[PDB]
Amino acid sequence: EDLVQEGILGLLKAIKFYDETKSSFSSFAFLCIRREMISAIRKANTQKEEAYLLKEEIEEFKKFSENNFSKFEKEVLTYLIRGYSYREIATILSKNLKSIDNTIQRIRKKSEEWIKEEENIKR
Repeated sequence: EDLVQEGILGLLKAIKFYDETKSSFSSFAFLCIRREMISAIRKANTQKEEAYLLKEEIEEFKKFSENNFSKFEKEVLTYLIRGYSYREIATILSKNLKSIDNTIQRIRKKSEEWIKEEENIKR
């Protein structure tokens, strides 16, 4: 529940900032997602209006994904945003690597299209 917001943010960052030439998307997502999780643990560790736009974008994504992903895409997303690697996700779901990689990739493209469409609204 808690770190889930951070995971999603990490992923949205992954998607917005991906360099095709620098690496595979799966590993870039894994990187961004764990940086966000760790950031939020580090922050909560030293502790022990830009945010409203972000919180809303995270919430819009949760709904977009709930309402538009396949069951398979949702199963993958669940582990992706909790910082599991595509290899670990294959093991978890008893699916092969290629199949997970392609799913993460569909999550990316479908999310991309959603972001561009959300940024274009002028009713």
